[PDB]
Amino acid sequence: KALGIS
Amino acid sequence: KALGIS
Amino acid sequence: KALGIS
Amino acid sequence: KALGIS
Amino acid sequence: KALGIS
Amino acid sequence: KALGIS
Amino acid sequence: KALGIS
Amino acid sequence: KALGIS
Amino acid sequence: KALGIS
Amino acid sequence: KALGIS
Amino acid sequence: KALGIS
Amino acid sequence: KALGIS
Amino acid sequence: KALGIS
Amino acid sequence: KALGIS
Amino acid sequence: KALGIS
Amino acid sequence: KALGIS
Amino acid sequence: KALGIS
Amino acid sequence: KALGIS
Amino acid sequence: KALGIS
Amino acid sequence: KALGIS
Repeated sequence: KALGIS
Repeated sequence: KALGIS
Repeated sequence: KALGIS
Repeated sequence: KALGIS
Repeated sequence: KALGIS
Repeated sequence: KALGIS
Repeated sequence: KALGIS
Repeated sequence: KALGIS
Repeated sequence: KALGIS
Repeated sequence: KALGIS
Repeated sequence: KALGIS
Repeated sequence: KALGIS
Repeated sequence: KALGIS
Repeated sequence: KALGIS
Repeated sequence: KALGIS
Repeated sequence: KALGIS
Repeated sequence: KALGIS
Repeated sequence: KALGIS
Repeated sequence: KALGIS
Repeated sequence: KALGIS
């Protein structure tokens, strides 16, 4: 799974 | 912040 | 399952 | 915040 | 089951 | 908030 | 089942 | 908000 | 926010 | 399932 | 922010 | 799955 | 910032 | 800062 | 997976 | 997995 | 700064 | 500073 | 994987 | 893995 935070 | 986990 | 938070 | 889990 | 909160 | 669970 | 919230 | 689940 | 889960 | 939040 | 997970 | 945040 | 993960 | 992990 | 941050 | 921080 | 990882 | 690890 | 930072 | 810091 990938993770992104603005 | 926005946050997403695929 | 994927997770999103605005 | 809005939140979704698929 | 999926979950959504506005 | 509105909330739904499929 | 799909879920939508305006 | 309006809400629908198919 | 609007939210959809397919 | 896909997830979208405006 | 808008957020999508395919 | 792909992830996008505006 | 915008963020994407393919 | 924005942060992503693929 | 590829990662991009504006 | 790759890591990026703006 | 913008950042990309292929 | 921005930081990336491939 | 390649890395670029503006 | 490669490392870059602006």
